[PDB]
Amino acid sequence: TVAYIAIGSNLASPLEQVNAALKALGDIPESHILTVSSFYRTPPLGPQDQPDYLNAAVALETSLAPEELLNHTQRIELQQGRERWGPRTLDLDIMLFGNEVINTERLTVPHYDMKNRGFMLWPLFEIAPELVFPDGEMLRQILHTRAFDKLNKW
Ligand SMILES: CC1(C)Nc2nc(N)[nH]c(=O)c2N=C1CNCCN1CCC(SC[C@H]2O[C@@H](n3cnc4c(N)ncnc43)[C@H](O)[C@@H]2O)CC1
Repeated sequence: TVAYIAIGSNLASPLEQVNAALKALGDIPESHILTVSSFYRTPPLGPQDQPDYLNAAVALETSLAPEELLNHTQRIELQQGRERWGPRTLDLDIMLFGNEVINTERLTVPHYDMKNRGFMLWPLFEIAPELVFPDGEMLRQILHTRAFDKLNKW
């Protein structure tokens, strides 16, 4: 299954944190990285007085169950992390899990607010411009409907 994962961090200098998170993702059992987007520098969604965020997206091929992947992404956040409107040491958000639809206590997939976040959508569109959501919406169509500002690269 191909899972799309959003990565964010606004440690003053988040490159090393993001690279470490990516290595950890690639080390998850029964999983490997297919593609990584460019690194993007985005203004805080929240109080404008914290550092800019580094946002990216990753396509991860995996045989894990969705909640098993979430267990690994949560583990990685704890191991490299340390709030509400930021700053954020490391966030890993499951955007899509193949074509699955999940609405549990622990997991909402597709991700419950990605439709409203250009810093999630634009990096995904880079690595998966043809993506269709489980409900038949097209990523390209969402960006075209909303006209979110394009992102600057890190
Ligand atoms: C401060 C803010 C709004 N401003 C930002 N400004 C820019 N520019 N860039 C950013 O990047 C950016 N980020 C954020 C904060 N994003 C945290 C998103 N995230 C919340 C959900 C979970 S943290 C709470 C809970 O969400 C549950 N969850 C439900 N669905 C999912 C799912 N699909 N993926 C993961 N967790 C799931 C999970 O059980 C967890 O306990 C992990 C992290």
